[PDB]
Amino acid sequence: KSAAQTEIMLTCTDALNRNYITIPRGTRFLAYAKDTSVNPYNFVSREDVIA
Amino acid sequence: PVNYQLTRTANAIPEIFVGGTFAEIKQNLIEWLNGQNEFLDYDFEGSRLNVLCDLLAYNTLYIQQFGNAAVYESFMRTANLRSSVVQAAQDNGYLPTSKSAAQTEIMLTCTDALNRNYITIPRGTRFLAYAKDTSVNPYNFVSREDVIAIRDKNNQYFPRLKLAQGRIVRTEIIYDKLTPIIIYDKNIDRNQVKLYVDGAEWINWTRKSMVHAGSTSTIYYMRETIDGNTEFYFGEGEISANYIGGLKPTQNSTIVIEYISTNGADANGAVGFSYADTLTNITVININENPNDDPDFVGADGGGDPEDIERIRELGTIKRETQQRCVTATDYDTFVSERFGSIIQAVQTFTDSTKPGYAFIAAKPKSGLYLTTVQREDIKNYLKDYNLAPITPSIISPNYLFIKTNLKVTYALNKLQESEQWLEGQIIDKIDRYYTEDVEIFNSSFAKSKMLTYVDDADHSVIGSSATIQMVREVQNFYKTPEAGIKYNNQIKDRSMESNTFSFNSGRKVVNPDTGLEEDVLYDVRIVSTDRDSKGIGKVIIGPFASGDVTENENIQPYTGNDFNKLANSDGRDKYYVIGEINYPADVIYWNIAKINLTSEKFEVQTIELYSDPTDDVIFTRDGSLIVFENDLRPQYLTIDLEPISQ
Repeated sequence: KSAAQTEIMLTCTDALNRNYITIPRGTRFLAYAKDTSVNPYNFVSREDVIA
Repeated sequence: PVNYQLTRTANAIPEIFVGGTFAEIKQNLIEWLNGQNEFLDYDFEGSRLNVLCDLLAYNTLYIQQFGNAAVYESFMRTANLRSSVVQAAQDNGYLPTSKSAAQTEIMLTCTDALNRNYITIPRGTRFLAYAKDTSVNPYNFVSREDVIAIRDKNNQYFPRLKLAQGRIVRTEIIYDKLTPIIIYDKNIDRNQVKLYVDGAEWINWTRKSMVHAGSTSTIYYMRETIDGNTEFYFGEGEISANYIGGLKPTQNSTIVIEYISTNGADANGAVGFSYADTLTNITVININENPNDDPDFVGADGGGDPEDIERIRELGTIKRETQQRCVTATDYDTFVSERFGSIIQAVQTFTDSTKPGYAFIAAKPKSGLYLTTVQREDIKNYLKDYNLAPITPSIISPNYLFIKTNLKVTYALNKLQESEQWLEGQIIDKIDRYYTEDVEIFNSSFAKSKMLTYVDDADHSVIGSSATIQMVREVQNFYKTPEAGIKYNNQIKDRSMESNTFSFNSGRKVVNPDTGLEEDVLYDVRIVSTDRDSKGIGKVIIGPFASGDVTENENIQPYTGNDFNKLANSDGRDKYYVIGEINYPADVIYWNIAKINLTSEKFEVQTIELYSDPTDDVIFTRDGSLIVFENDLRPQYLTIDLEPISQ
C-alpha cells in the first residue's frame, strides 16, 4: 500500500523567541483531501527538520 | 633519593593480605598440594586428583575475600564501605555531620499592642521561606533560641534572631538501661540538639557551646551505630558524681529529645521571609531584613547532605594530631571544618609575623565570596573556646582572583534534544564542577585546557570549544592600594590592566534642561597601565580629563603622549595623568591617586575591578589567594556563545 505525501512550509512562531525551534516526528495534522468538504483524514510529518 | 636508607614506603597493604587473582592461587596450592608433602597417593584418578584441586581453590578464593575483607575495613585509611569508616572515626572524636540546615539572622521590626517592655520571642516561632527557585512553595524556618527585644522612642521592637531550616520533633522515652535509645530518621543535625533529662540542661559532651569549666556530670554521648540512625547513651556513673563519668539516668526517667527536621540543602535560596507568627499581641510588623549586616549577600548558607567518603578520612586521621584543642595552623583548618563546616569550603589559616597574636583565617563559603557577619562571629566563638587563650582568631577572608572567560562551545544542531537554555545551563555546572574539584582549594592552579575538557564533556553535540581569558582581581578600598600589595602572581602581558568604569562629580555646575540643574555627574574616567620600558618602568594613568579640576603645579603636567596608554572613548580630551608604578617582571601594582592630588569625594563608589589578561595560559596562585569561579552570585563576567553548526 502507499500513503500521500506533500511538503508544506509552516509560518509559525514561538513565544519564547528561542532560536532553532524544533518540530518533532508526529506533529498530527488533518486534511480534507477535498471531495466537497466533510471529514478530515490525518497527516504526520514523521521527520525532524529545524527552523 | 641520595642515601638508600630513606626509601621506606607510604601506607602499604603488605603482601600478606592483597588477595587472589584465582589462577595464582591454583599455582600455589598445587605446589603445596602436589610437592613437599604427598607425592600423590590419591585414590581419585589421574585427572580427578588434579581436577579436585581447583574445586577447593574456589573455596579459597572465596574465603580469601569474604573473610579477608574484614581487615580492609578494620583499619581506616584502607577501608571502604562508609559504615566502617564513620564508626571508626568517632573514637577519633569527629562524627560526620549526617546532614545540615540553612541558617540566617533576620531582624524583626514588629511591635505589640500591650506596649510592655522586654517582649520575648520564644523558641519555635514558625516562619516559611521560598528559598527562591522562581517562587512556588515555601520550606520552613524556626528561630530555636530565645532572644529578647527593647522598646525605644517610638513603640517598636528589633528582636533580631537566628533561625534554622527544619521544624522540630520531640519524642519522650522511658530509659530502660537495656534499650539503646535512637531516632531512625535520616535527619537531625547533630550540631543543634537539646536532649533534656526530665529536669533541664544536659549539655552533653561531644559538642560544647560553652564548655562550662568543671560542671562534672550531666554529659551524654552521640555517635553512629552505623545504619544512619544516631545513638544516644550515658556514662558509667553512679551518683550515690561517684568519681568521674556521666551522671546516668536512674532506671526510669522521661528523656526528652528535640531535634530539627532539616528538610535538606535545597533551601539555600532564602530571600523573602514571611511572619507566620501567632503568639500574642506582637503585630509581626514585617519590614523583614534578611541581610541587615554588610556587603553582598547570597541568602542562607549550609544545608549539608552527608559528607563524602573522601572527605571524612582526611579529617578523620588529622583529628588524632589534635586532641579537641587547636594550638596549630593545621588545627584551625580541622576546627573550621565539618564541626563548623558546610558553611566553609576551604581555609588555610595563617599567622602574620608583623602582627602578633591574631590568628588569621581565610574562608570561602559554599555560597561564594564573603561570609557576611554573624556567620563570621559564629566561627569566631566556636574557636576561641578551644583556642590558645591569649591570641584571638579573626576572619580576613582570602584575596579573590576570578577569571573572565568569554568562551564559545560551538555545538551541532543535529544531535541536540533540549537545544539551548538547558545546554546553556548544563555547561555552567560542568565548569563549576571543574573549580569545585581541582582549583577550588588553595595552592592549586587551573588550566583552561582542563576547563575546556569539562566543557566538551557537556553532553555530546558540543564539539570543540575555545576561550579568551582575563584574570580579574578587584580592589577593596581603591583610591590608594596597599603597600606593595595588589599583585596577580602571574605575568601580566603588558598593554593590559584595563580600568573599570569610575565617574566624576563637581566640575562647576553645568545645569541641564527640564529641572533646575545637575552636578555634572557624567564624564567618567578610568585607568590604563601603558607600556613596558627599559626594565620595569611602565607607570600608569588615572584616565581621561577635559580641563579644569586638578592641581597642576609643577609636579603633574598631565601627559604620557599620544603613544600607548590607550584612550578611553568619550570626548574626554585626553591629558592622562601619571599616578603609579606597576613593575612588570615582579608583579606589583601601585596607585596612590594623592600623587595628582584630587579629592576622594569627587569619586563614586569604590570596590572597582581592574582585570588584566594573563600572559601564559595557566594561572598560578600563592600567598593565600584563591582562584575560584562562582557564577550564580556574580554573573557580571561570564559570557558564552553557542554559535551552531548545520551538517
